[PDB]
Amino acid sequence: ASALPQGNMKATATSEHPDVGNEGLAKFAIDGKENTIWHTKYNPVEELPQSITLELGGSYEINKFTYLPRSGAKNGNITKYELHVSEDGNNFRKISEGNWDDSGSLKTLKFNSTKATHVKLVALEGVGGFASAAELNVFA
Ligand SMILES: [Ca+2]
Ligand code: NA
Repeated sequence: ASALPQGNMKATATSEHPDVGNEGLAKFAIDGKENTIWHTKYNPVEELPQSITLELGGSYEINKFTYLPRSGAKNGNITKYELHVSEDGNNFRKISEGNWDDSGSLKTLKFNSTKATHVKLVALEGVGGFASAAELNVFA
């Protein structure tokens, strides 16, 4: 499986902090820059759950998803998640769920090959009551 080029993707989120330098637009989750993050809105706080959706630029049989947390600081490190896919951009189905430790470690989801044009990462819980992501990648 190979990471799909992020430049063919479009990221949208249910909440994003505006650009205050290196956070927190959704698009910052797929820019190839480890120092830039998506972060949920927090002037003032928009409470979880919140999600980020990646439009993949095509139809792919995907089988792996990686979540790279922000480096150093911990706010928004996602600790309870669901991963959903859509073949159409409209209807989403849950394909993975669980808990993640709050470290900055890469979190990797491996699942049975599934057709998707979109992937959605739902943050149910995250450090500080926020969600953030330095880099999201999707593999086919
Ligand atoms: Ca980034
Ligand atoms: Na779409």
